[PDB]
Amino acid sequence: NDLMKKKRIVENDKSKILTTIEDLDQKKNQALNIAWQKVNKDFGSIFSTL
Repeated sequence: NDLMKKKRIVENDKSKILTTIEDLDQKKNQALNIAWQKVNKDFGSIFSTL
């Protein structure tokens, strides 16, 4: 019973923690994309003005 309680704990925490890992991985990806595109358009405007 302790083994199955542990295994339930392992599958539950593994599921929520790994899904948090990929979810914040894509969150990091879209934050990088919006920051990169903002810096790209700003640097392009800066260089075209200079």
